[PDB]
Amino acid sequence: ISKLIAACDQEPIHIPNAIQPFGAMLIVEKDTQQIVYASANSAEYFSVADNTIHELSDIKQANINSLLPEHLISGLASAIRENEPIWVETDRLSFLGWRHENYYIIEVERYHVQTSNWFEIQFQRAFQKLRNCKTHNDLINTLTRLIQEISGYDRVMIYQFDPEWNGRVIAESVRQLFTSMLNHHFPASDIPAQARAMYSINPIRIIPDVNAEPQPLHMIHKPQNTEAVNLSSGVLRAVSPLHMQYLRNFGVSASTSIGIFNEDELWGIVACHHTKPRAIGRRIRRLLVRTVEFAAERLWLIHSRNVERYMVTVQAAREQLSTTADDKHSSHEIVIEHAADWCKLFRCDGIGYLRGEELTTYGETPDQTTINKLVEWLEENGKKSLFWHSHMLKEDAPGLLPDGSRFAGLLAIPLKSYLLLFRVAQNEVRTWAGKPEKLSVETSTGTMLGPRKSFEAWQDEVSGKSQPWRTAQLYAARDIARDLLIVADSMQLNLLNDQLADANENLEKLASFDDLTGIFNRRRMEDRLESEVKEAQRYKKQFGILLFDLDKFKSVNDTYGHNIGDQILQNTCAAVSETLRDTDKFGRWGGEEFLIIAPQTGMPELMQLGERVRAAVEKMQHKDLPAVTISIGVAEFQNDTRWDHMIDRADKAMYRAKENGRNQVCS
Amino acid sequence: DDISKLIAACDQEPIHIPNAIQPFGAMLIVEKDTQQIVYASANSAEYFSVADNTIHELSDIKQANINSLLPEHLISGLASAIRENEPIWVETDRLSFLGWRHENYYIIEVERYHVQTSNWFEIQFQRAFQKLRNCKTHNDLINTLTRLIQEISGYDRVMIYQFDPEWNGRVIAESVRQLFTSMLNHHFPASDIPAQARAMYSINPIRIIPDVNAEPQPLHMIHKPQNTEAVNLSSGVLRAVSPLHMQYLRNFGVSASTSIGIFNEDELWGIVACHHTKPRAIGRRIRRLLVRTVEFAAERLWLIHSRNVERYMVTVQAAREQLSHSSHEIVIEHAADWCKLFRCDGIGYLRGEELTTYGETPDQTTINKLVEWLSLFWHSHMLKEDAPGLLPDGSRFAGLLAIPYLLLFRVAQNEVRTWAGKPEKLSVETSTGTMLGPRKSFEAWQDEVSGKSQPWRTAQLYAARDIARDLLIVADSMQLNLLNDQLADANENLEKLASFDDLTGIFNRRRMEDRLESEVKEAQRYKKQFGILLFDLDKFKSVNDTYGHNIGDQILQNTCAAVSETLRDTDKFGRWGGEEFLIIAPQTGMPELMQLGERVRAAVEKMQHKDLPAVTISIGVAEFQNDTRWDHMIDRADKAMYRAKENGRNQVCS
Ligand SMILES: *C/C=C1/C(=C/c2[nH]c(/C=C3[NH+]=C(/C=C4\NC(=O)C(C=C)=C4C)C(C)=C\3CCC(=O)O)c(CCC(=O)O)c2C)NC(=O)[C@H]1C
Ligand SMILES: *C/C=C1/C(=C/c2[nH]c(/C=C3[NH+]=C(/C=C4\NC(=O)C(C=C)=C4C)C(C)=C\3CCC(=O)O)c(CCC(=O)O)c2C)NC(=O)[C@H]1C
Ligand SMILES: Nc1nc2c(ncn2[C@@H]2O[C@H](COP(=O)(O)OP(=O)(O)OP(=O)(O)O)[C@@H](O)[C@H]2O)c(=O)[nH]1
Ligand SMILES: Nc1nc2c(ncn2[C@@H]2O[C@H](COP(=O)(O)OP(=O)(O)OP(=O)(O)O)[C@@H](O)[C@H]2O)c(=O)[nH]1
Ligand SMILES: [Cl-]
Ligand SMILES: [Cl-]
Ligand SMILES: [Mg+2]
Ligand SMILES: [Mg+2]
Repeated sequence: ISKLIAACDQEPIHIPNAIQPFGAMLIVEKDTQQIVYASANSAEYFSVADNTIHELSDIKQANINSLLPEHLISGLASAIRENEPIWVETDRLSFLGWRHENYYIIEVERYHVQTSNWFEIQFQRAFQKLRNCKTHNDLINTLTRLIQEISGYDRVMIYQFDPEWNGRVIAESVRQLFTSMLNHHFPASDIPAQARAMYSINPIRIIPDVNAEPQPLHMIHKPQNTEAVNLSSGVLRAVSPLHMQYLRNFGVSASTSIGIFNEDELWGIVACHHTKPRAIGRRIRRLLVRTVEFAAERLWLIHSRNVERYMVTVQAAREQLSTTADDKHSSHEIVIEHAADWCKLFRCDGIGYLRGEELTTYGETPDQTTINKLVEWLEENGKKSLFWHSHMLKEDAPGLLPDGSRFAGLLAIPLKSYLLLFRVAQNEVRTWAGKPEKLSVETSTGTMLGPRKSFEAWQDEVSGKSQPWRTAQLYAARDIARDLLIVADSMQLNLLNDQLADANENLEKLASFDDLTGIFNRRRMEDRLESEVKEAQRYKKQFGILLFDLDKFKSVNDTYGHNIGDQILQNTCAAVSETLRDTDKFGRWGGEEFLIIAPQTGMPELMQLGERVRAAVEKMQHKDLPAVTISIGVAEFQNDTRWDHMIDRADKAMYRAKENGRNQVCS
Repeated sequence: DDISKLIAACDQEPIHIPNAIQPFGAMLIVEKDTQQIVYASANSAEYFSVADNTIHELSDIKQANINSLLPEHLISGLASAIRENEPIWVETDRLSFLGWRHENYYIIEVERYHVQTSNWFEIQFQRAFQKLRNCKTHNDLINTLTRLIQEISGYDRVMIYQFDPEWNGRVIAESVRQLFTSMLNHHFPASDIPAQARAMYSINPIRIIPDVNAEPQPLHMIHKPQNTEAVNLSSGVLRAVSPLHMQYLRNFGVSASTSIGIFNEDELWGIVACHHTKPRAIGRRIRRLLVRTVEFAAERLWLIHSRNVERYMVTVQAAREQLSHSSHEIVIEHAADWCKLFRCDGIGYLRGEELTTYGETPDQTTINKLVEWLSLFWHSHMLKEDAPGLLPDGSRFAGLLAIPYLLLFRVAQNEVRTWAGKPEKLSVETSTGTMLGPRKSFEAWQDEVSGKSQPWRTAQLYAARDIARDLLIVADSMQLNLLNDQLADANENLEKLASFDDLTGIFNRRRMEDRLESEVKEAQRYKKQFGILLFDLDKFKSVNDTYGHNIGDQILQNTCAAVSETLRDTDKFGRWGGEEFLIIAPQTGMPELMQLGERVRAAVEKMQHKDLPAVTISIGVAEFQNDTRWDHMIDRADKAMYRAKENGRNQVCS
């Protein structure tokens, strides 16, 4: 069927070599100055200008300077730019002429001087009423009422195009005979691209009678070129018979349409229908078009304002995000508090926020698993786009949602994880003015799609689509998302200061204490002993060291076990630690041997301390554990150079204790 | 003070009720319920004599009937109209009537008219709309508007006059045909158009003065009215002009003028002012042409402005995109673009104690006085007035935008304004009292404004907020990276401490115990083969006592480095206690285990002395023989090692 629809582009509507009979036309060669073509009814129009003209053939012996007003000839001689029509009227005739390539085209219509202030009053009323429209709907509806009152046509409709060139009636004024066509959808094939390009050449098209026989152009003088002359810039250009039969099927006897332009883009048309033939003069034409231009600018102003108003609204919501942010709320608390507002702001059914492994959801959302399938596919899709968005997910990302999913729209903002905005598919029921009909029709250009027969309402539905994401919403969603990224970063700065604090604290704990025992490791004993020697050498202080070791401990390991032995080491440190004085430092020196540094202690008290420790390890509680004894060497600071000599004395003393029976204390 | 009172007195004159009209028409005032004519302009008789033969003098209108003076269509229209101040236009062959309802009255203006037939107006409408539609920038629109208004109106001088927020004005466009002096970019004072005068444009968008020297015609009473309060004439075109404004135009060198209000919705944005050097009337149709043109051009200009905003937001989005290096690196890299984006001379970014500056800025200390002295943003275009004593005395800065810091600075622009005439304090006696008179000279006089900058457009505030928060994200990312680094090192050091001997660098005893237990479990599940090597340093105490602990520790480190080169990659090497070390050898039978023990024993033997004593180790060896606990293996290997030391040290034993 696609080939039939595409075939419409064969018919050359700019060169039909015929006109509608509500006027007449001449075609003049610029250099030759001769009339080379004239419409078949030229005689009944120019006989007003020249009495001699009775038949068409008389125009062959006629001169243009007898048929055209001096102002029109002067105007054509003067114009440099092409296709800029000149309007010159006389007492009984209204002339419209322009230059095109090597030809001058001149249309003539019957004209009656009508004097009134009607047009000016209507223009003032139209501008005042359009100026008072402040919303989209008001403008288009006021436009339809104004066009109906000005033109008198029984049905006026604003017909907006889709990006695919299909259309919808978005405003309508309908009287007693016509049926209402509001919100009905029409297919692209109704207006081929060639036909749409006409409005850019002449903004108004007029068909005063669908059944009026077209008047062909007859040759009069042999042109130099002979190729058909382009008639696009005028108003008399004959209508394709396909579109006439189209209008008949629509129940329309006469129509007029005006293109709606946004700069150079064709945004829609004002379509007017009547149940009987209906001519409109040049002044009512100019009124209609001037009105439509003003209304159009007004509508673009409303559109460009609602963009700025929406921006202000987004700024307001983002301002609300940071009123909660100072109160130290989490980002998940913020999403739950404001997500209902965002759904209105973004015209979406649901929101999901993912940061790390945690997920916050509001409204209609896929499951956490499906959300993660989405996120991962978003990463592996790898688009560098600041956001990713689709109103038909099943087509853009197949196999991604579950079987039967209702979601169609997704807007995803990547952060450093993701912000997701979900839109349920809206199952819009569309009412078309007639089914699409595969009807072939042969024409002088070839075979093409024929005009449909029925215009009665027919509904169809489109599934798997949502509303499209307007660009203003993409930027708002991204900015909201980044306002969340700022919240999370601060909370994580607090968390990371906490965790780094704990890490450094535990690191300090491990830098100074043996893991199994809990007392000071060997490096810390080495440090304390060296500084104790330095102090004792400067100020002649008195201190001693106790270097003890566990007796036959291998027998404990092999007879009992390593676990029992380790509890014995812990028991021995627990028993020794309560014995010690507050100034003394106690540490694990190597393996099973331990060190005690006793400052401010002379030799008798030092030996006594060794006795308290040795007796302390004996009495400590077994709790079903083997009996254990320690052997203590003892040394005192005797004007030593290095602490190594002191540990040497204590070590020799301790091994001397081992030989005299493993329980004694020796120095 | 003295002149402020004079200017304020201008608002005393009730210009809506002058009880007189300009003489380019005539006016009747009729009571609705009484149906009688109660007021008639003093020249009414030369107009209504067209309708009625009997009317020769003004006094005759008292015995006339309205239904003899007015067209039937105008009477029907007035009877039908409910809305007030909505004029009706009804014309005949010789007269053009404009009448409206106001409270209990009908007001009717009549002007001389003759039917002209042409397509000229329609062609002018088309050409004007096409030319305005082709304007895509602000300047193009206003200049095209000035050319169109001058060509349509024929006035010798046309100018677009834009108002300030304080009601002063400036000429922003001009088209001159004659020997007028140009008034482009000249400033005019508010008193030139009092508020009462500006409010007129909201009732009738066009004001017409066809002759500044035309004698005004007062209204004469005709039938005794019921109310007697002066009737409001604002909706029409015949309302007489204040003689102060007539004298103003004379001093301005203007014989006739026409002005059209320019409306942005309901706000008066400016006027189209037209002047002629000779008297000049314009018919109703040229009036309607001028006004429709001005409204169309106005809508077009508001659309151009709304698109520049939408476009500037696209620009801001582009710069923010380019933003997404340190945050200070980004500020230095991108601040030149931001100065264009924000129309500012300088930027300062403060983060903690560190300050990055670009362009014209105060010093760090003054910036700190600013921060300390300091809503989502705070902004002012007159710093000297809004925050005295804050800057140095001679400081050139006048504009400040502060985003919580991000600082945007605007140098004071010493804008020289050219005014049309010196200020002139002249008193003038008036029916309301004494008020300011129009100045006599309009010649150029200059003044200068210091201590002010451009005002901060709303779009720039929001842009500054968005840029600032995009920078905060950068700094947060950099500092999150730094803190993740510091936490990484802190946690990894914990591994090194919980797993390795500090002095040696190999595994501590806890990790060796764990590995031994898991190796035993593996061997018990899968019937694998592994063994342990437990060695000790010989006569090491002699090293400590003869040499030192520092030498002893370097010997332990040397010995671990020498042993570690011997081991295979699967083997684990750790410090068991003191000088006793352990090797875990998986996938190793007893002979290969003994061989490895020999390689280790020889490794410690030959290693480098470096002026240090020679060292030997004695190694015990054990093999996994279906043991229950690893203690049994360490026990066997320990006994073997003890057998090696007594039978002569530096040996391998199993
Ligand atoms: C294969 C060719 C096809 C075709 C040709 C065709 N159609 C036109 C002109 C028009 N069609 C219009 C369509 C509508 N009128 C409405 O009122 C609505 C909806 C409410 C629609 C969709 C309109 C508006 C025009 C312009 C003329 C007019 O004002 O009616 C042309 C151009 C004819 C001409 O004037 O040169 C052509 C060639 N139409 C098809 O359906 C197929 C068969
Ligand atoms: C104490 C009262 C004062 C006063 C009164 C006054 N002025 C007007 C009318 C107008 N003044 C206008 C000013 C300008 N015309 C220009 O062409 C320019 C420059 C581009 C300026 C500033 C305009 C435009 C009007 C409107 C009438 C007109 O178009 O000429 C009125 C109102 C008069 C009336 O409409 O009845 C009044 C009461 N002017 C002062 O200077 C002081 C003395
Ligand atoms: N369970 C356990 N055993 C350890 C620990 N540190 C060292 N050992 C054991 O200590 C033993 C070496 O201690 P030695 O002093 O040489 O031998 P001993 O049995 O105490 O003999 P004498 O001191 O001469 O009475 C080895 O078998 C090590 O396994 C430890 O933290 N836990
Ligand atoms: N410098 C230093 N010495 C240590 C360290 N750990 C243990 N020691 C020394 O180890 C020595 C005791 O080791 P032993 O095995 O009992 O004595 P030995 O001389 O090696 O005996 P044999 O092995 O039979 O030759 C003490 O002098 C401790 O100071 C350490 O980290 N650094
Ligand atoms: Cl036309
Ligand atoms: Cl008027
Ligand atoms: Mg021991
Ligand atoms: Mg040893």
